[PDB]
Amino acid sequence: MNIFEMLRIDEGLRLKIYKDTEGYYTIGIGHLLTKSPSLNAAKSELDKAIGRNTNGVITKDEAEKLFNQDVDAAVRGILRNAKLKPVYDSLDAVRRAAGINMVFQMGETGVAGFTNSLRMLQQKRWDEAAVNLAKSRWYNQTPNRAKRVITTFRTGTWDAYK
Ligand SMILES: [Cl-]
Ligand SMILES: [Cl-]
Repeated sequence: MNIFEMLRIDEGLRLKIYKDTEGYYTIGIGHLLTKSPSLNAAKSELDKAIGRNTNGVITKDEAEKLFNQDVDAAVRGILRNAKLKPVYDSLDAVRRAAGINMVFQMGETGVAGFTNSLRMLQQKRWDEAAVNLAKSRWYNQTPNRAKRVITTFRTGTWDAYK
């Protein structure tokens, strides 16, 4: 297990444009295209991302490519965030993955609502963190996924994903 497989599991793989749990146009391995309600807008963003006239459909390779880039950017976002980076550096490898997962899912944004959890994580108060993290819209909206991530942070193992 690693971040890529983990996320592949949590996000799935779809080769045609679809709506995510929030209703946003997405493709591939959770690659958000746009929050706009316009399918055309989405198609435009897709073509721009891929470099060709896709007509809303992509290949597996293409999907994987967006994915790699997306992971990369998430990490890079983390390393560039002053609130995040210190936490991340303090963690072990498994838990780092849990944290990348979350940013991939929701972005850097929202980091403020997660202040308390951060602090807990930085201190290595796993069970307390786990509880605090569950007090969130995130958990209430995507509970199964959130449980997996929270478990990961709590245990430092991949058991939730096995
Ligand atoms: Cl892109
Ligand atoms: Cl879920």
